[PDB]
Amino acid sequence: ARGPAGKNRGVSKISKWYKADDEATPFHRRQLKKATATKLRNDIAPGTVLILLAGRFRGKRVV
RNA sequence: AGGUCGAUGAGUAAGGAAAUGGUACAGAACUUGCUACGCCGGUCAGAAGACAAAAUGGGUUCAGAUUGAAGGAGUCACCUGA
Ligand SMILES: [Mg+2]
Repeated sequence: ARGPAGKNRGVSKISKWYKADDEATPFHRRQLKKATATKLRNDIAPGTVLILLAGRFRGKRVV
């Protein structure tokens, strides 16, 4: 191995001067990915009893 | 016999530019250069098979709930009632 990092290092790699473009690249859209949030239904209250439906624990009333 | 056009091609230099020369580019062989290659490895980033769950939003549509305004023989009427 060599340890010198010269400004001569890294610019001549295949990676800069060649791009393989032939694949389809899905474009970015500002108007889709913009919105996110959380809500809780009005019946959810801190410390309510919830009914576990699908859980390995389902059928159980929980806090 | 004569005259004329044509074909071959010395020349000539008008047009043009294939051959030669010159100039400019610059892609090569060369020379300087602590690098470019690939294989494997892990991380960062991009992308991500099949069946799915949740969330958000759009086109098409379905359902359940509300509110306001105008108009009515300025609807009709009702109450109090000689
Ligand atoms: Mg790798």
